[PDB]
Amino acid sequence: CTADTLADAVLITTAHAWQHQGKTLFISRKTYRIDGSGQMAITVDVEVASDTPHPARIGLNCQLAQVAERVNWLGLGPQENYPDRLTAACFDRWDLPLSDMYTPYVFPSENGLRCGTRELNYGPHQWRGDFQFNISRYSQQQLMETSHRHLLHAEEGTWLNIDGFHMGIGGDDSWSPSVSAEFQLSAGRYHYQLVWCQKG
Amino acid sequence: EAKHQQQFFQFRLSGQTIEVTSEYLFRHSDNELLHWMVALDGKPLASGEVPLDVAPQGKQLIELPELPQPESAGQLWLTVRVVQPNATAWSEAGHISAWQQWRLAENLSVTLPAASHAIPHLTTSEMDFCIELGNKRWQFNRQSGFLSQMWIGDKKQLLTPLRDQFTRAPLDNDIGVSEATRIDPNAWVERWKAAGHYQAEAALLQCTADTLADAVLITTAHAWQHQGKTLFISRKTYRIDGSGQMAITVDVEVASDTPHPARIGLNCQLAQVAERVNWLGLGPQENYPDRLTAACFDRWDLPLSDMYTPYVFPSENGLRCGTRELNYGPHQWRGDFQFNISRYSQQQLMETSHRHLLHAEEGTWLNIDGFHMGIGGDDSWSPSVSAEFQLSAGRYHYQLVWCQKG
Repeated sequence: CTADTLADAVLITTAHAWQHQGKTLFISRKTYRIDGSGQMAITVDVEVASDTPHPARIGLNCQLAQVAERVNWLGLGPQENYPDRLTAACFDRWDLPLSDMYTPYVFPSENGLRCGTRELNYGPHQWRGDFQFNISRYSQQQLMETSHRHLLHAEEGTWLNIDGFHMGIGGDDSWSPSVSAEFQLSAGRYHYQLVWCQKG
Repeated sequence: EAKHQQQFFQFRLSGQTIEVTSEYLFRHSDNELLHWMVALDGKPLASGEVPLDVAPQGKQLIELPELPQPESAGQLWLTVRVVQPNATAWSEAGHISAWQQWRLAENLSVTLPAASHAIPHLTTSEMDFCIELGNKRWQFNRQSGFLSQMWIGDKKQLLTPLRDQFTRAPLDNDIGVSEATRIDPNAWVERWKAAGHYQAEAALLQCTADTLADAVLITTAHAWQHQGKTLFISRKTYRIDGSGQMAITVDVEVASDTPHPARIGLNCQLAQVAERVNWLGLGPQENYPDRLTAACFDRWDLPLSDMYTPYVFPSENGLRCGTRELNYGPHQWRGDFQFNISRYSQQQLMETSHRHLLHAEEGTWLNIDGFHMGIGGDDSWSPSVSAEFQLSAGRYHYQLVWCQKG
């Protein structure tokens, strides 16, 4: 963890390792550049061990404190779309209510992702780059541990998942793996960038 | 490549078991021996040899001995090969007929570089940025934004500045049947020439130089423009720390409407000529993204002349993909890149009609590409590079660490 002051910015650099039973599965190296306009650029470089199963996603996750009525984004489609199911989505500026960003599947799971997204506006926050995202009132943990969708309860704020990379969902059948190799996250190393700014 | 693709033994890996399927229709494998080897970053750890007894179109299971599990960082590779111990009417004893390689297990390096006591010193004139660390010096041209010179002691290491490269000397598949008198505009070289890739000019946009707690950071931004259109933007960071290492991060955006570039990499002319090229990477022979299945990952040491392929009509040649480490003279480059190294520049290869007219230049031309286009080969009169081997992503990132003996 390093913190430096440049000519016109502040640079934070961090390195993280994810370990399980002595094995390092992921390494994440991140830089944070905050300049004089208030923008915070985040560069993320992730290495994935070749022998671990390919991760479902590589992204960032946070719980925003404020709840907003609308989600605006320059990106793909009005409807939920995924890397292997996105041909029907169109690139445009979409403005939806927050409830429209959650898909009420009977058995809760990962849902509401929008791919090919260049800009995301929620409340006073703007994220720019080239990313996928989902935004909701339910965390991935709650979706995992809830058997039926009527048992879900909204949490205090907004959970935002901004992924640089996301796995395909499959669909050829539901009793064997069906995500094609071109939609698995097998590259071993991954890079993305996202700029976070506020109203100003 | 053909020899590997037409081999008569197919191999499957499952845990510690190798399934060997014979593609022979009539003969038993009576002159066949399976050698295997496990290596960590090119360092062998375990090997063995198993006789093959496979019926025509049959299968043989080979259970491997308990394979080594190192704690040291690196990636484990298992290589198997089929050797003919006895000579035949057409082959000598020891002939290798089939082979296959698998990635076994990788250990990610989580050990940190020990903090250094020295700090590189930065000096700023209007003409250049100079960084000094012991006997080593790096000089960046402020007018152009590129790393212009490197010094070890008092010896200059570069003859041409390290600059971005997006083009290659066109191949026979790039040219197609396009002729000077009869131009075929669907050919790749014609599309690159019409888009101005070969004539695009780099223009510096931003250049910053800062001193951190334990390093010096150089950041530059370049735009390549042709007839008013920006084709490529390259943003680069240079981090020189107290150990003498120079990490270079490159981020490139490519306009979606320009034809996909032949490569995204760096290019420089090294001042010194060395006898040997050493590299931890794919294959001893020249290999490309769409022709690399026959290359194996290992530590390879070749003479420099072995890194150039004498094609009759000169073109881009000698590329080695999947390369983690490259050593040439006192220089080491680490990362995940492709490279070619020779005494001929891409410009000379483009402008020379026959290979006997080529002349060696003063130093060594090194092309380190983060990304490289496929070469095609289905035919030579129409584009044949598949879409998965074109550089169409629009944005590209790579990193390379350049260090010297120390």
